[PDB]
Amino acid sequence: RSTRIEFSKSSLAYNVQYTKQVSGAKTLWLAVKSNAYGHGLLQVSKIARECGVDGLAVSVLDEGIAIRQAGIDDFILILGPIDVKYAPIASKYHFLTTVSSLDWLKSADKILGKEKLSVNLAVDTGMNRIGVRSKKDLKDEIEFLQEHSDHFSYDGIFTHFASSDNPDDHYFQRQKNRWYELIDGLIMPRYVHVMNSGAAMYHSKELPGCNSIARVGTVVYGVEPSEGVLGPIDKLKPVFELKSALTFVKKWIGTLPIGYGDGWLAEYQDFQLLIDGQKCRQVGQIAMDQMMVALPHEYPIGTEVTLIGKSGKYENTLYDLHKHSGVPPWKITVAFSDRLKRMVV
Amino acid sequence: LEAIHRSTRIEFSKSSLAYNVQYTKQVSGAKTLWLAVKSNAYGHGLLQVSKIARECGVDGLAVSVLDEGIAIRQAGIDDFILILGPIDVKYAPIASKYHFLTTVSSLDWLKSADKILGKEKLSVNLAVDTGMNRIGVRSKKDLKDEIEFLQEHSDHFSYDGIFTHFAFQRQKNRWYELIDGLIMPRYVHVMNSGAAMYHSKELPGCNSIARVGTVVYGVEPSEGVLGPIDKLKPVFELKSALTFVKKIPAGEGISYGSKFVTSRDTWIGTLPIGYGDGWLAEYQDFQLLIDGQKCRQVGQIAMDQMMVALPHEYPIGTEVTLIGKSGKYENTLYDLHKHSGVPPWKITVAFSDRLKRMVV
Ligand SMILES: *Cc1c(COP(=O)(O)O)cnc(C)c1O
Ligand SMILES: *Cc1c(COP(=O)(O)O)cnc(C)c1O
Repeated sequence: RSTRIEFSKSSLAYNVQYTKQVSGAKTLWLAVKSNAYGHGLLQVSKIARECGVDGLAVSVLDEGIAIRQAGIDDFILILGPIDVKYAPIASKYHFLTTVSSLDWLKSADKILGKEKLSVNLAVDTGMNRIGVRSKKDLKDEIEFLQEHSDHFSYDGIFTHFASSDNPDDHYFQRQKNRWYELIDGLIMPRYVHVMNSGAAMYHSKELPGCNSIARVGTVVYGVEPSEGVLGPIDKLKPVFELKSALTFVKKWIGTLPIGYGDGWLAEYQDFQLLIDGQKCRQVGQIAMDQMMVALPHEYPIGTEVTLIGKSGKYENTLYDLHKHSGVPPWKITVAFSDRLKRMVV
Repeated sequence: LEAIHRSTRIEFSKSSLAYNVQYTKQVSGAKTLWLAVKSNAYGHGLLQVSKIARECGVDGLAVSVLDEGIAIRQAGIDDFILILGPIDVKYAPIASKYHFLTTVSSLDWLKSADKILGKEKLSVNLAVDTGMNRIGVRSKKDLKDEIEFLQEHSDHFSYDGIFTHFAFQRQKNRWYELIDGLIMPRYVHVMNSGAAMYHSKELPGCNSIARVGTVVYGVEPSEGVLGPIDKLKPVFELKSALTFVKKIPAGEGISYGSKFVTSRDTWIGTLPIGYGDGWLAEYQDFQLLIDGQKCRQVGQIAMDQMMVALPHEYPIGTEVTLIGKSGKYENTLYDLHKHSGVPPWKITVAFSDRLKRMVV
């Protein structure tokens, strides 16, 4: 099929360096969860190191396994929790593994055998997702890791911000103050990370001792975290173009093989597509895997259609698609079917 | 990309699929049923559904593109397959080798295929545009010219099918007037879910085949408006399990933007499912089912995780039913449509391949 996502290696490389420049971070870990935010887990993970990425962050065990089976030897962090019965699997594949309880560590100590697990302690400061929420619980975990240094390596500690990209920083300040109170006077490991896209771009200077690592996704994928409210859109480069081609033309209406089942959601109805440097109106409704557009004149089968990207003097951006549909850029890209053809340009 | 080590799963029911196939055949009167398996079988799993299709009474598999048909063949499935969308003419010998009933929408396509097809007899399905269809011929002359080309070039082609796609009256009349007086092949199909359920006896000579998707996947076409919902069986249940449980005080914001704030001491569970799995942002606040009780999914749905308000403490690993039965309750696709604004077929198609699929 002609419907494809064309990922730009040079744009990813540009955004990585720009993120490090603004944040001051010397280490950048790219969030590649959910098929690399829809850009392609394997293709982005393959070119990541060449693009200046120091490590990869996945959400679940299987995304990390897929990266390893593809031959990629990069540093991998699992952001979310994993079932304790899989602790030996996480150790074998050398994953920095997120742990949320002392009970988890106790159960892991019994099954690791001769293996050593790289541990990342989750601290809950307000996201209310996973992690310890008291200084006692955090201290108990650190002590256990030191008591069983044969089975564990205390390598990371982190928290995640619920609103580091929000113009209203009240909750951010509450989380930041809670973070510093919790870690105060405790043994810190080699990786002390808290900076997501919003924190790296708007709050880096407010985070001393924890601003050397950028654990980011959104900004590196060329999307301004607040979408141009708190920072400049122009300084970031879009990392992909979504293209297709006409499969049928009738006397003028052209049909292209993309629909809601592919991620071109019903909410994108009437968002004009680009053909030969011209904006083209939609004809009818977006079907499951096909849709139609009004052509200015006759075009042959195989004529390129640009849905997201540049054509002539015009450009279809993720920002404009958000304003049109109500669907945030990261949600637009994640919704692109993992079945769609993906390539690196 | 399938998260096999994670609890989050789509449990497909073979018995329910078989029931819906039999029911669709009965109501429509169709003796042949072709299941539309486009877009990863409406999200239920292309290979998973295709493997059990014939055992469930399906007579053929309907795909949209060449790659989906090739995927089914490479999985070792020898079932009758038809491609409903157009393919690039250079791929005509590939379609013929795999014995696909191939959709053609132009005389020029046939002329180009006749030049490159050898001993291979391509099974041809003629698309007819009866209104605002995506593909197909729009005139009697163009249809007649295609039929005549196939009949005198029968060394490279086999005139096996003719069709149109419905939503009804203007289209039905136009269909009959276009095919009027012309030679009909063995497969004259027009009935999708809506036509099969509400208009079967209005389609004489073309009501022997049901080319359906929606209804066989257990969804009433009009969602109970024009037909009964209680006569169809849901084909799957979406389940997960708690990965973290905690008791948090009042004044605590949950997830991105702190859209939900606790009012008292509340037990909160974390689930390993998010919009990266196709559990869309607009599904926020849907009441999930845990141990026969309705539990509100609280806070913004993250990419891979979301939280739920629990009535009391539950251990890690406690089963959560998102779509399906639990106690006196049942979360249906209709319930999720009413809550989110997303139709049943659009809900299922949104499920990504990361969400593990199995047959029960
Ligand atoms: C998704 C995620 C990130 C990256 O967030 P962005 O806004 O995309 O930068 C960082 N840390 C954790 C724990 C995450 O889940
Ligand atoms: C999707 C499709 C169908 C099945 O439509 P349902 O309402 O889901 O039954 C039938 N024919 C064609 C050409 C299709 O694209």
